[PDB]
Amino acid sequence: APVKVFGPAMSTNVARVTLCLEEVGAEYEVVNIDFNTMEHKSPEHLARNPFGQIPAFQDGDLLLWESRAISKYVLRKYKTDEVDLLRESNLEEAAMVDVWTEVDAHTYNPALSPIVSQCLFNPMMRGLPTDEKVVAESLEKLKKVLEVYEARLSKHSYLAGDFVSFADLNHFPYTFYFMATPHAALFDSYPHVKAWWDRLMARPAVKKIAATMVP
Amino acid sequence: APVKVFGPAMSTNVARVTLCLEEVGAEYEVVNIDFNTMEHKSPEHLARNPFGQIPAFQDGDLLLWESRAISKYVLRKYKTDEVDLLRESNLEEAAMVDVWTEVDAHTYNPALSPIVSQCLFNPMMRGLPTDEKVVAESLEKLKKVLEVYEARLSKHSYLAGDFVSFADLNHFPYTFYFMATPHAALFDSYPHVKAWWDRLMARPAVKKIAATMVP
Ligand SMILES: N[C@@H](CCC(=O)N[C@@H](CS)C(=O)NCC(=O)O)C(=O)O
Ligand SMILES: N[C@@H](CCC(=O)N[C@@H](CS)C(=O)NCC(=O)O)C(=O)O
Repeated sequence: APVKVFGPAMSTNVARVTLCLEEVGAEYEVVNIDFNTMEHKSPEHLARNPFGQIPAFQDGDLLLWESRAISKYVLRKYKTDEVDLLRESNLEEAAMVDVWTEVDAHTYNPALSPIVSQCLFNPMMRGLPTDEKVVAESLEKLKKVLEVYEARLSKHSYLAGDFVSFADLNHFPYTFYFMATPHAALFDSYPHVKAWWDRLMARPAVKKIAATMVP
Repeated sequence: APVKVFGPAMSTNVARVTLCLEEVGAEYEVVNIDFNTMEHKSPEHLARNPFGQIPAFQDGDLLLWESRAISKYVLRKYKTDEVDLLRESNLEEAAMVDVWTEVDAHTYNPALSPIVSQCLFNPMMRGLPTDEKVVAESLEKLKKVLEVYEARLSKHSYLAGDFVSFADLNHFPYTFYFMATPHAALFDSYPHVKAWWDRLMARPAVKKIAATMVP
């Protein structure tokens, strides 16, 4: 059997999961879920995710939610010697995958996402005005985060060490949409961070998932 | 050598780390960091965490930050057959540790923390007024989250299955402080969730870390 990813393909936390499936060479199917008719809150979907949110995943009789959990089960399940992206076979490396995965979720995303969810995902999706207050602020916040990212990505090819990893792939979905805003040119001031970004956009798995993220 | 946890012991993300050390039987030391004199932003501390936040950890020459990453490196490092709390030896079990760990960070904590950080951690720590708006709202939000927790903890002794796990321990630190507010009696309406809470408070490792969380 293939395994099943439930949500719209456009969606960032879907793309986390789909990218991980592409990277690892997995048979998979994407089942839409129609926000506009509350399918995410429908009882079918609540049996996948009791909290009524996308994505959900099913591998036969196993039902998972929370894109990061899904992603890790996919990364351990289809692991090869050729494609170890969580590095659990090395403790110290596995730690620096955890750190930078956690940095994305707790530092970077909370400073980047609100600019995406204001320039792009507010008028084009929800038809809601853009808050210059929240934007100017997360933009200042993100310049300082990219200061730390620059330092790191000047010492290492990737966030976790000198190997692509789950830490890096996590950063792709929301950054992809960042790069569709006027603010994308921000990375031009962070040339190490930029080179690392251009590296990720060069991978056959990313080129593919990128193709799935349009209106 | 022992390993080193940097921040105040009172702090929730310190306690995540310290609890995990106690559970697993590890030699460790807690090095205070004095918020009041900006030690968390001092250059010594920035060499641990470049983002200037607690906790940080050092195991000899390894420097980690982000309590969840720290916690997992501690849980893999000191793992016994007697104390497997991430269950990486079982995929399906490891997935349901990831899910409920992610639920804490993305559903539960964001609905609980703002009541803690308003009734307790605002006037007693920052000397800041309590926002009835934000409280009433996260309280309604949390009642519905505890609906899902009740369902689950009526089917299973613990969040991940019929075994204590990293998912459960994650929920301890902020819930501990929840239980010091007027709102603690909320759990009385969620008797399964309550029994699971009383179970966690009964473990020798939790009784110990609880002792460290006072003014
Ligand atoms: N932490 C989750 C994020 C889930 C999420 O962002 N949920 C959104 C996706 S657009 C949603 O379905 N929100 C609708 C709602 O809960 O009302 C993950 O890692 O997948
Ligand atoms: N996601 C982090 C949370 C870190 C955190 O909450 N930082 C606080 C701890 S009280 C802090 O030091 N804030 C000060 C600042 O960054 O200005 C973890 O898992 O440890």
